[PDB]
Amino acid sequence: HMKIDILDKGFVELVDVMGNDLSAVRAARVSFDKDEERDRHLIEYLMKHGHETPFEHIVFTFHVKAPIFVARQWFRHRIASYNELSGRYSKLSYEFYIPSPERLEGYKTTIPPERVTEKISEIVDKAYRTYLELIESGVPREVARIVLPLNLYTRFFWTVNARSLMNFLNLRADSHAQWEIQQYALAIARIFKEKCPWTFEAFLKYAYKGDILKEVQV
Amino acid sequence: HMKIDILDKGFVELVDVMGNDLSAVRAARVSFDKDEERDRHLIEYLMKHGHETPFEHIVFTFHVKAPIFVARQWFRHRIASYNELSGRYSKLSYEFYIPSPERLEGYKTTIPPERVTEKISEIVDKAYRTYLELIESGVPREVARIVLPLNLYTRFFWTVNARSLMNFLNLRADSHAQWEIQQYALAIARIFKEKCPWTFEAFLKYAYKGDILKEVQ
Amino acid sequence: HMKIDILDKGFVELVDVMGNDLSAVRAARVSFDEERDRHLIEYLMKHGHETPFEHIVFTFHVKAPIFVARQWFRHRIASYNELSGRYSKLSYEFYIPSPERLEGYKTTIPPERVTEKISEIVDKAYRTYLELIESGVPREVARIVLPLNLYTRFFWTVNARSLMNFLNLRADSHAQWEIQQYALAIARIFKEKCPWTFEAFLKYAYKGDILK
Ligand SMILES: Cc1cc2c(cc1C)N(C[C@H](O)[C@H](O)[C@H](O)COP(=O)(O)OP(=O)(O)OC[C@H]1O[C@@H](n3cnc4c(N)ncnc43)[C@H](O)[C@@H]1O)c1[nH]c(=O)[nH]c(=O)c1N2
Ligand SMILES: Cc1cc2c(cc1C)N(C[C@H](O)[C@H](O)[C@H](O)COP(=O)(O)OP(=O)(O)OC[C@H]1O[C@@H](n3cnc4c(N)ncnc43)[C@H](O)[C@@H]1O)c1[nH]c(=O)[nH]c(=O)c1N2
Ligand SMILES: Cc1cc2c(cc1C)N(C[C@H](O)[C@H](O)[C@H](O)COP(=O)(O)OP(=O)(O)OC[C@H]1O[C@@H](n3cnc4c(N)ncnc43)[C@H](O)[C@@H]1O)c1[nH]c(=O)[nH]c(=O)c1N2
Ligand SMILES: Cc1cc2c(cc1C)N(C[C@H](O)[C@H](O)[C@H](O)COP(=O)(O)OP(=O)(O)OC[C@H]1O[C@@H](n3cnc4c(N)ncnc43)[C@H](O)[C@@H]1O)c1[nH]c(=O)[nH]c(=O)c1N2
Repeated sequence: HMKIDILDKGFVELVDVMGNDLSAVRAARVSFDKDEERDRHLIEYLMKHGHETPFEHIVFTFHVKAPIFVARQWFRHRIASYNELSGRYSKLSYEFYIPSPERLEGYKTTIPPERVTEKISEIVDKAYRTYLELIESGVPREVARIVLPLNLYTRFFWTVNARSLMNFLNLRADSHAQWEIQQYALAIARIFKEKCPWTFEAFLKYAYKGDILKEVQV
Repeated sequence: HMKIDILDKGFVELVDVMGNDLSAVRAARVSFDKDEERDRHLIEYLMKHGHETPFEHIVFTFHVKAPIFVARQWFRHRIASYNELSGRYSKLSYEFYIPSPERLEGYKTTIPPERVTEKISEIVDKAYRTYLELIESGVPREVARIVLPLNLYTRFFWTVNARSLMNFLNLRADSHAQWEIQQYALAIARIFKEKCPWTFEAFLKYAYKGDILKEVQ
Repeated sequence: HMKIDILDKGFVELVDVMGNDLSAVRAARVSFDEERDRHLIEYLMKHGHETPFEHIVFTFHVKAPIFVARQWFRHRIASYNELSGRYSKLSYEFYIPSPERLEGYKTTIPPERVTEKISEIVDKAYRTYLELIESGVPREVARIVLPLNLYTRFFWTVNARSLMNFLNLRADSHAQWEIQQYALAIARIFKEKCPWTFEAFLKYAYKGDILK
């Protein structure tokens, strides 16, 4: 069971996986039926020459809890399946991402980093209180929720294949992506490396365009 | 590793599956967490109201051997993964689909159905022999193969989710589709029913647009 | 309508196009807008921000043998509609390679004899098809004996990003020669309608060899 905590209340949990490195080998050769040195050489060959389609036969299902600003960027990856918690089939919860003062250390600010954390905490408390007041007064949830901030946490199931997951890592596991989604991508890369060590090693060696996966050990 | 033989030399083999009916239940509720009657009611609810996205979290991998005319129609389903045998990583084989005379029974023909079967075998034998002669003479395979007929068998891996598989069944498991692909679709439906009984039953009950799955068991 | 003849009887014809290089500029800025716009196209291409190129769409009418079409139809991020004979007239023509196609390979029989042997077997298969049709065998059954060089026609609606992926794979010497010819025609039409995008693609993103 793999569950990695992210940010202050998030997580990336592995729900299920179909296949391993050999699923890509089996799909490339088109045979059910092996040989570590030969099959690992095939994985590297496929990656080096751009034959990425065999990697689509390795599938993962994740359960991610993330703030709406992180989820909005994540959901931009169209070649995947998503099902977000809406409150139609299960209980809806209300938590927010408050950045720690360490997040701001590095930027020259006129007010202490701690004070920024305080100001953020304060406005989300006010918006949440306003939401509850509107709910208590009979305003439908769909209307009342529009005042809630972008740091509101949401939960979703993500079903994605290894090829689309590698595209996600190229873009999100990189210093140009927002720090919050970099953290989420590191957790995805960690679970991916655990289930597909050969594919992950070949990806870093031949196809990976980002920077943080070659520096940070997953 | 269920295998179903289709036609004279083809097959549909289940390579792998991720999840079951509960994977759609887990995705709809968004929880990795005991009432079969309540879970089956949710599957039926999702299917009646058109909330099909939870069914995308059930994935199948099939190994299919089919003639190129069947594969060309199959490969039109874009929301899926495919990897066909080309001869770059494994041995290439040469076999052909010869329809049995029973395939023609139902159509009033001027020549016996056995004569149609014979005419088809004759053509593949001559075309295949011509291919081998050109190969033996030093003509590259990519050129010599262009004379091979559409009934040449091919093999491929198909990775598809339950929602896209249900779209495939709506179109191919239907009397308006070619008989050959209907057989292949019946094998896919059989494997699907075995792994996802609740989803398959709900699909026939509310979402299935075809006709042969409601007649053939 | 641009039109390029490929092989003995095939073609690549431009049916329609939505947008130009500025459609990618407009989508990237989320605006309605010369040296700055071309610099943006090159920037987008060199940094991998490919999504603005999805807002340039093309529609092609392609006549190609089934062996070429089978590889083409593998590109899933596109729209296709092939002639089946349900709404319009079905035609039967075949790709016969010219002797020049075999020049370069040491063959035991002359290249003209290979061309002849190919015409012969496709004539026999086509005649067998017509005999089965005349005898009352449904087209869907009789056609299974037709060879892979039988020409088909289809409409292809694809955006510039997916078209660039197609060029990376098909406009390359490792692809079959017949496929290279069709990809050259697609690249030619693309260059004509999107000169800046095509030049930037060639400069930074293009992985193949024959377009350079
Ligand atoms: C430098 C830079 C700058 C920006 C941005 C990216 C980058 C790298 N983006 C983000 C961008 O628009 C997009 O959301 C992500 O790059 C999504 O990654 P994919 O397209 O790979 O994922 P996705 O899952 O959508 O696609 C995966 C792969 O499938 C293919 N694909 C899928 N759907 C396709 C389609 N419809 N047509 C063609 N190919 C398709 C492509 O090969 C693609 O890489 C952006 N966004 C934004 O809204 N505003 C902005 O200003 C920017 N800025
Ligand atoms: C009754 C009900 C209830 C809910 C919801 C829908 C409905 C009808 N939704 C919304 C739903 O999950 C979905 O995001 C949108 O309806 C988008 O619809 P498509 O996926 O059809 O469009 P999209 O544009 O993504 O795709 C168009 C079509 O392509 C196909 N398709 C695309 N990608 C596919 C893939 N990967 N596999 C298979 N087929 C694919 C399908 O045929 C689809 O209709 C939802 N959402 C949520 O997150 N939580 C919720 O609680 C609910 N609740
Ligand atoms: C009555 C009739 C007649 C014909 C045909 C079908 C039918 C029902 N066909 C076959 C048809 O064109 C098609 O190739 C297959 O039915 C594939 O169906 P999908 O596109 O639904 O599957 P696929 O698996 O590709 O897509 C699944 C779902 O995703 C969505 N989808 C995927 N890609 C999309 C995109 N780019 N834009 C929008 N939605 C997208 C759709 O919602 C679709 O149902 C045909 N074919 C042909 O070439 N010539 C013919 O003459 C005919 N004739
Ligand atoms: C060296 C080499 C060798 C081979 C092959 C290719 C190469 C480069 N192929 C061809 C290959 O399988 C494939 O059909 C083409 O490369 C099509 O490219 P795309 O998937 O990019 O196009 P497509 O148009 O399908 O998709 C465009 C882009 O969208 C994304 N994409 C689309 N659908 C996706 C999905 N479901 N999951 C993830 N990403 C998706 C990808 O980013 C992709 O580049 C092959 N073929 C074969 O059948 N057998 C073989 O042996 C070989 N051999």
